[PDB]
Parts: sequence; structure tokens; C-alpha cells
Amino acid sequence: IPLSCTICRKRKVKCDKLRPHCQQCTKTGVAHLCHYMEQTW
Ligand SMILES: [Zn+2]
Ligand SMILES: [Zn+2]
Repeated sequence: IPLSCTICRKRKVKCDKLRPHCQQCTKTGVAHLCHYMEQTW
């Protein structure tokens, strides 16, 4: 599966992976909660 950030998976909107914060989190203003799930684990 692809990654998705922690709020984007909860609303179930398409995560974007724009650095720094997504198009979602810019617009709602949850850029603070914008972190993509790590691929190391
Ligand atoms: Zn996202
Ligand atoms: Zn995000």
C-alpha cells in the first residue's frame, strides 16, 4: 500500500506527499498534524 499521513488516513482523503505539508493539511490547517507514516518500520 502507499503511505498516507495521519489525519488524511482518518478522513480518508487522498494524501499527497507534498513536502513540507500536503494540500489537505494546508487547507484545513493541520500542517502540524502532517506527518507521513514511516517506512522504516
Ligand atoms: Zn496527507
Ligand atoms: Zn498531510
